[PDB]
Amino acid sequence: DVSFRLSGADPSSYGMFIKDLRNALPHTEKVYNIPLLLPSVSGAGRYLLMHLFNYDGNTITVAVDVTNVYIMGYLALTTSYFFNEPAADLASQYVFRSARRKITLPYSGNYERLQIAAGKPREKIPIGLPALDTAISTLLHYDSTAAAGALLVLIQTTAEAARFKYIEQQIQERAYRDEVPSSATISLENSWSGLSKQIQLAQGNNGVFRTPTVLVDSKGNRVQITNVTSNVVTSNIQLLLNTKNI
Ligand SMILES: O=c1ccn([C@@H]2O[C@H](COP(=O)(O)OP(=O)(O)O)[C@@H](O)[C@H]2O)c(=O)[nH]1
Ligand SMILES: *[C@@H]1O[C@H](CO)[C@@H](O)[C@H](O)[C@H]1NC(C)=O
Repeated sequence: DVSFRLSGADPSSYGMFIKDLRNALPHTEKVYNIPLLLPSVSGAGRYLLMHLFNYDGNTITVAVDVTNVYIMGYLALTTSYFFNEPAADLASQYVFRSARRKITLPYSGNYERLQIAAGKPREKIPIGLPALDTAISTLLHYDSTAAAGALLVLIQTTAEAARFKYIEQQIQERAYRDEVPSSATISLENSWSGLSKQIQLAQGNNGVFRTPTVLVDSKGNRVQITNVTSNVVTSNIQLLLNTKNI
């Protein structure tokens, strides 16, 4: 398991958490020096538990699928909550079994459905360590509309930061003040599957992408990524979704 405490949190301790999170995801291979997530893992070993504590020391435990860094559900006090999708339903067979009751959330975990449930796109939802503190607090007490927004915050400040150093740094910049994600952040989140695939396809193609990936950079400019020499590949992305899962 990995842990993060918002009480006394700073960019350093958050950085240590994102490092622990990355290091808890198993891999047997690196592709262009980036860890390649496994095609599959059977049984309970598929799920990592993240223990998150809000500023007051209250805690939720979040279950993460280690093959794709997708959040499946979470435990708050004696109640478990899972996304309304088959992967989460499967996860509920292995994690938080000791919960007194299990609630299935009225949405799946993808961004489109969460944004619908939350009533806003995540372009308009501030993120940062204070927002994560809030998200944790919100998830302690069931409110499915509030939870959708909290989960958008949670996903981005955890999984997405694990996947991209740029996003980790974005959150570190928001250690004491929330701010909506940069469009570069949104772009990277939306492109993780695509990038993961093209980096793998580049292996037998002299480092060249079979299909270019379009991203928005830090200045808001739309750029094409065509090969593994790009800074997105050499410096930014930290985890690859296995093509077997794409
Ligand atoms: O369109 C999206 C938006 C978000 N996520 C991921 O959602 C995860 C948690 O959701 P879940 O795995 O339950 O949903 P699924 O993506 O399997 O539909 C996060 O780590 C995000 O990467 C996603 O897979 N697809
Ligand atoms: C590869 O990408 C780099 C970095 O963006 C770019 O400068 C170069 O033109 C590309 N080279 C090839 C062979 O595609």
